Amino acid sequence: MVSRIEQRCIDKGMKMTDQRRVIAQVLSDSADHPDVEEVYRRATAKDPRISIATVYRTVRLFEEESILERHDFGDGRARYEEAPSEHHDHLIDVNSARVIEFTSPEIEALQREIARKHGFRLVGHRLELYGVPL
Amino acid sequence: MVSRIEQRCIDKGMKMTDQRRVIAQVLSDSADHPDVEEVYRRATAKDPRISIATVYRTVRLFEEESILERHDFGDRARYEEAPSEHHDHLIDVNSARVIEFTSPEIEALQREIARKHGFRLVGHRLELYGVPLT
DNA sequence: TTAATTGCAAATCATTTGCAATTGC
DNA sequence: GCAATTGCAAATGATTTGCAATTAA
Ligand SMILES: [Mn+2]
Ligand SMILES: [Mn+2]
Ligand SMILES: [Mn+2]
Ligand SMILES: [Mn+2]
Repeated sequence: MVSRIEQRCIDKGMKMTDQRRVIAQVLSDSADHPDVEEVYRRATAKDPRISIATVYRTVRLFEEESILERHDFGDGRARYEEAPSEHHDHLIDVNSARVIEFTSPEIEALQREIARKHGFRLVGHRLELYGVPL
Repeated sequence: MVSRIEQRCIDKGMKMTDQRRVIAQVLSDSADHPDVEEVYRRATAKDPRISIATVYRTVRLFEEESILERHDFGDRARYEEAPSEHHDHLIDVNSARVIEFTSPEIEALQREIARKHGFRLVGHRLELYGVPLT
């Protein structure tokens, strides 16, 4: 039983250490959007072998190899998730900072349209919605 | 002698100083979303009687009184004078240029998304990243 | 075998701040 | 004068890195 992230690391050629074994596990099982501090605590939980730097290094390695997506919702720290199958954007509840994920290709179309109407091709974007519940 | 951002500061009731008049002058001149370091380089141009540690306190204070709006783009805080109309940003991954835009449809699809998710939309961030069309 | 990974300081990068000097109003 | 405001320079917090030992292939 290898985590979906672990499998991707193997197929990419990466050396599989004990600490990389767990950090992959952690981020394959994380439903939310943990920060480096939290990915550490969760990894350090499943085995006290890992250090902080290893987690910083490993999460940067993964993001560079398109395994994780980085996020800077604006908390002073960077947050990560396992690269999903299809692109989604993020709805953030300004009351609890819990996160809802949405799609809407209609916006995605309009974005490309807006980029084209300025001389540009769209290489990347970032859409955060902030809202209170009813 | 007087600047638009300096007059907004005299009306708000702040103690006007040589540097704070210069920074108010520099920020009135620019329209390129300059970050703190850049504002420093453009500030000393008018009067070098300013140090780096104050540019922060000024740029932060201005943001407090709502003179400035803050953008933590996808990488160093950049700033601009509080626009009269809301807009998003198209950032050039090819150069320093940054393009301002409004798409009422997007703003409206945003609202529909918050609504159908049982949210009152209280804010949003949008940034598009483009290369010149090849 | 042997090049990549780890762990731990020490070192950044951007921003904040403690405090002695020093303005403004 | 007096409360507010500058200026270093030393703290800051989240991130990176240099280096010697370890470890995966
Ligand atoms: Mn999107
Ligand atoms: Mn997500
Ligand atoms: Mn918008
Ligand atoms: Mn703008």
